[PDB]
Amino acid sequence: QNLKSTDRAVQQMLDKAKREGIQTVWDRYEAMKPQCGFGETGLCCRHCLQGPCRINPFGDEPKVGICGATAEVIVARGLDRSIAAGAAGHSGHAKHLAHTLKKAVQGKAASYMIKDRTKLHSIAKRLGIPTEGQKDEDIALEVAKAALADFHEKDTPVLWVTTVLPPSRVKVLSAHGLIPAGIDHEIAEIMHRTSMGCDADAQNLLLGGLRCSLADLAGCYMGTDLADILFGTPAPVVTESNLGVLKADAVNVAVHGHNPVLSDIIVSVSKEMENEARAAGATGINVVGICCTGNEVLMRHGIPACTHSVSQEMAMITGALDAMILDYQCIQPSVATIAECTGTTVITTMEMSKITGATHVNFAEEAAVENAKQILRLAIDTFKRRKGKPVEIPNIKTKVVAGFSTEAIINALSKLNANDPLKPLIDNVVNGNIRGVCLFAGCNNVKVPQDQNFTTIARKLLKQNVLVVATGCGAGALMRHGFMDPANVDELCGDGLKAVLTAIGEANGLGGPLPPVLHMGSCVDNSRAVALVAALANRLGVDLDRLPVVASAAEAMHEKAVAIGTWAVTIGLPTHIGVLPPITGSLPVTQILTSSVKDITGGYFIVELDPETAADKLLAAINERRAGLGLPW
Amino acid sequence: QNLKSTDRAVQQMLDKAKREGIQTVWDRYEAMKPQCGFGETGLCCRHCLQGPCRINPFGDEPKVGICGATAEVIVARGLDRSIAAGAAGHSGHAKHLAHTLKKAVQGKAASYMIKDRTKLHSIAKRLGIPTEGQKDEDIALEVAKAALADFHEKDTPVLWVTTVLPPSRVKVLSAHGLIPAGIDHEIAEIMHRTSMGCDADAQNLLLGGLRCSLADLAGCYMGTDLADILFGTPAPVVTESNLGVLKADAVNVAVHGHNPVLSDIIVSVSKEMENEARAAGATGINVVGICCTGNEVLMRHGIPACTHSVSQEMAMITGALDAMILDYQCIQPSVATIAECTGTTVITTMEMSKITGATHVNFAEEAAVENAKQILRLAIDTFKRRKGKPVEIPNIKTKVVAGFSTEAIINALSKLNANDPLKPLIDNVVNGNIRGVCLFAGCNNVKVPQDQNFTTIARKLLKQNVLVVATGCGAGALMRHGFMDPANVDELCGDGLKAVLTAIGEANGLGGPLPPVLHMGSCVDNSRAVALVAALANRLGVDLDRLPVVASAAEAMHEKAVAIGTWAVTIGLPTHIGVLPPITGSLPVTQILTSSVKDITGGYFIVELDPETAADKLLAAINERRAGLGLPW
Ligand code: SF4
Ligand code: SF4
Ligand code: FES
Ligand code: FES
Ligand SMILES: [Fe+3]
Ligand SMILES: [Fe+3]
Ligand SMILES: [Fe+3]
Ligand SMILES: [Fe+3]
Ligand SMILES: [Fe+3]
Ligand SMILES: [Fe+3]
Ligand SMILES: [Fe+3]
Ligand SMILES: [Fe+3]
Ligand SMILES: [Fe+3]
Ligand SMILES: [Fe+3]
Ligand SMILES: [Fe+3]
Ligand SMILES: [Fe+3]
Repeated sequence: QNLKSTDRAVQQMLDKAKREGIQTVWDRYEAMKPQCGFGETGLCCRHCLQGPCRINPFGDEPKVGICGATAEVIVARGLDRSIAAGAAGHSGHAKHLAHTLKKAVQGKAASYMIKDRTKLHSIAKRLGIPTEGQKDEDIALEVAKAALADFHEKDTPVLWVTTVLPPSRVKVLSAHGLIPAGIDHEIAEIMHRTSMGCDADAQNLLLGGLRCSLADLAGCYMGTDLADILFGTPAPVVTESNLGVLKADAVNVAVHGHNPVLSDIIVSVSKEMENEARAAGATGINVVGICCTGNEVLMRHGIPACTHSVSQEMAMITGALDAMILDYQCIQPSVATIAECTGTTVITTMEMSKITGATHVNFAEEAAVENAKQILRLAIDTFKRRKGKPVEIPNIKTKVVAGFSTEAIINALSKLNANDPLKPLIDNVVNGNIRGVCLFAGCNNVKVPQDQNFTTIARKLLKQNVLVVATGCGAGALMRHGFMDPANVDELCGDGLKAVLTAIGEANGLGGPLPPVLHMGSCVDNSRAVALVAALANRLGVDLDRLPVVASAAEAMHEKAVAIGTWAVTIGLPTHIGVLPPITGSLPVTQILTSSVKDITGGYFIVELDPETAADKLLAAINERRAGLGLPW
Repeated sequence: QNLKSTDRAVQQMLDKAKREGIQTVWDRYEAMKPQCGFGETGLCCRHCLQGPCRINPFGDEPKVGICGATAEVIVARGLDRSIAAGAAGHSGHAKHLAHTLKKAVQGKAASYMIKDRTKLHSIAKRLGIPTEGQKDEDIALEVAKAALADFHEKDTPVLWVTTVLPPSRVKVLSAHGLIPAGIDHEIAEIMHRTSMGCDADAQNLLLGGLRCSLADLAGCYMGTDLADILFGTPAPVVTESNLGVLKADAVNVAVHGHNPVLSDIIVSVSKEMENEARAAGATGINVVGICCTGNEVLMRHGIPACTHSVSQEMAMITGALDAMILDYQCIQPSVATIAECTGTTVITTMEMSKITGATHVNFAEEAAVENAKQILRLAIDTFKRRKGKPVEIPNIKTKVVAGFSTEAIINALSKLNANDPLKPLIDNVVNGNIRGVCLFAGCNNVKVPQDQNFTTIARKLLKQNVLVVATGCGAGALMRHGFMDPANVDELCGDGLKAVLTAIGEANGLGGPLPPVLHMGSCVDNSRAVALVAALANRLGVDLDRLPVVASAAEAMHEKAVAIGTWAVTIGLPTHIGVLPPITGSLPVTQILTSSVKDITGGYFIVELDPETAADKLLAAINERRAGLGLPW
């Protein structure tokens, strides 16, 4: 089972699923092998009904699609569509929050409000929205309107790109025509240009993809901005992670998906129904997190994270998961069938994301509190049904310090230098105590033993004094293996990094250091890392492609991860991906994405499936940036 | 070669390509066989990097995608993405025209203007835009603004849906949640909901697809509206079609693609450079059409159609095609490589549609006349280079009467009844002289001998007194086989249909009848057939799903055709498709699309690859509608 997951709780539940005959994601993967080599390399096209077309990676015919589409075109078109689909997910999440904020301040949804007035005003300032002499509800209405306007063409480009990157970066991107005109506009243009008989030049196609990836970044940054206004900007918080945060004697309710518009309300409402649960025989309602919706409520409320990504079914296998509350994205639809065997009540809540066999609750912000109590009652009902059943909850959990929004990191740093808070970080980059910064992002992937790349790479970078930040299921992997527990700093961190985390932790009234890895939040909160890096760039007066900052989508899976990886490259970062994206069937495309793009944006992909090699390549990229700045390394 | 194309000109050029060693679309098809059965049935998914996932149509594992996605989900998700891609193409075309109109009336592009003032005012009226006391430029500015606003969410739904269908149809669609909120909004929502771990209920997915197909219809109808304002509403015109419209002693220039924003200007400008060509040794500039951009200038200017769809490469094989001027959609990228062997200058003009090896001219409406003269000079240059080369132009062409916009059909009918022009048509439906109406739409497809389904089906329907209208490459097929020549009415048409076409033709000062098939224009001009059918519905006081009207995408290929077929079903029509869409891998999805959808929209797909059987099924559908109206049949 350690070939399937490096997480010991997951291994224990894999043994249980096996003896109970419950099929898992790993079983369905084994049943899918050998996978199709045309698809894996990108050399398959189904964009018209003359297809499917395939191209032999090597050998004889077929060498070209039926319409004349070359390997280069087919691979670039497929990649572009994955970027657009990712942009559609992150920006659909952000669009939903924009409508939620508008509803809140127009009086149409009392469960929602402006919780972070400071963030609201700073966003308005960044966008050029006048605040002086405005009431907060009118400022927020203007902010929501601007958010919705970035989805279509207008007299300005997408402001959630142009106002969040350094002007010098915006200038480089505009010179290449890469600034998106509108988020949904770019998504539609990708779908058009990649349809049959349209764009058929790999470089032209890929430039479109980079522009669409910046539409994805805009949606991520919008999502983070709006969720912080509505639900509060995260600050440092202490909690726990892994299956051992389930409790047999409580009603265990997982919030799973990406958009916390409802799961933030579920958190609040569950706290008040602690007595309706006590009357059903439970100690209380135990809300736990899965995937990014879990990250959102972990970052803001300290809700413990139960599990992530590829292992999400295992939470159910314990027998203790009374309800799983779903919004959208990264939910294995197998959960609706596994629930028949584990007793979990699986509940969908979003109109465009239903699963056959799952109960559906038509959530509306106008009715959020009522929907939440309806769902929590089903959970309580489900707890009642398992009175006297034995559960197998692995008694395995880690301590997690998290909540490191960019505002929180700057505040923590300000305790070492109140009026120039980035300077202590830059000072230690310069003197070598911090070699560089690496962002771990993305998903787990059944092809990679769960968490093996994240932890292998993180370990090598940390010993080399790299400051590691993480989001999404990269943060989930690292938290479940103890990388967010400050007690592990001595074991994990080089002496220079230890000294810096210790200095900052002690200065913030903490028993000791910051944790080994800084959890910056959900997948849309990759935007927070952009905020941090853009702020460092502006403090140093250089562009992002001169900073010793890298990114690693160490076990990527979702179209969203392809979009993120692509905008990481577009804003100027060396960007590792530890699973094969479907590009190797075209050497020209691969050479653009791993080399020539350097000359356009300064970033570039590092495709490397061996995690020790990937760490060495990420270190070399960091050290090359250091040398470009004239710094020792 | 008759196994490849039923067009004798195409056969002759296929012989030439063979002896010259030029690879064609049919050669690349033969090299692709046997095609992948997972893809053909829809049982393949590459929506995340755990894939590719396939599902065996029958047998043992794999039975389910790695994430748990069932055959039903995978097939519905793939279909939805094809609908969204089609919507992206038609609506990108319309969006471009909207920006063109706005530029024209804001003084920023003198080559463009309001040519059809009557159409402008009627559109404004339909949309609720006040005209009384407005100048035309301000009305048109408002119309263009409304067009652009339909691409995003706003306080109204998409008006180019809700103002173009009968209120009773709009009510049925709203009751099922099928009215699109915004064109690019729906495209993005499809891409989101079909991404990994989101929507996983076949019925929910397919309802999303029907809504997105109405976003496609809106883009088609917008495109037709705006092109008519800018370039004129078509009226009956006489011209010719097939390769014999090439002339060895002229500069032959093909306009190819879909959006005529530039090719309409090329038509005008070529007429004035007739003397610059004469000085290079040519008789003049001979502009000819390929595919839908060709249909646009055929409908408006009588430009002869050279060829269509699957056989587009054959125009080049003659050796006489000096230039091929490309915008986007349905262009085989092989043309850029075949040009090296035929001497044709292939020119791209749209920034998001380039082809490696083709010359690119950065067309801007602000510079249209200058771009056109630049391109026509390259063509003249190319004619000079083939002084004294022999060409092989098959001496094969047909006579084509076309230009049957809905306005033109109503006007033609008005000569039989001035104040109730639809009544003569309805009278003859009721008395059986017209059994029903069939719209032929869509592409050719290399899998089907070129034109065989269009002509086989058309022949049977016409002998049974069906009024046949056609668009796009369905119109192209029928024109090249003589179905738009009124001299063939006696051979092709039943006595009742003949009597009606004769009555109308004679009443419109014509030597004789209307042609056997009414050419209603390009692919976006499928919207014209909707206008006609909606007008008939409103005159009778019934909804479209009670009218004896059917549609046939007899040889479909492009994602656009899937979108059209789907909105034909959604607005209430029995809709034949003569190639297999990728749905047969899921019986539940197939049963929804061919049966249960009847109960939602009244329309339904008829999947039938044998054209004689398909004609029988279309006749049965027409006759069932007749019986529902209480009419003989
Ligand atoms: S778009 Fe071209 S390569 Fe793709 S399926 Fe169609 S014919 Fe094949
Ligand atoms: S979305 Fe599901 S079915 Fe599709 S490739 Fe990924 S794991 Fe396979
Ligand atoms: S041939 Fe397998 S992915 Fe298409
Ligand atoms: S397995 Fe062939 S289309 Fe994917
Ligand atoms: Fe995740
Ligand atoms: Fe996530
Ligand atoms: Fe993620
Ligand atoms: Fe992910
Ligand atoms: Fe994910
Ligand atoms: Fe993610
Ligand atoms: Fe066509
Ligand atoms: Fe067409
Ligand atoms: Fe067509
Ligand atoms: Fe077509
Ligand atoms: Fe076409
Ligand atoms: Fe078409």
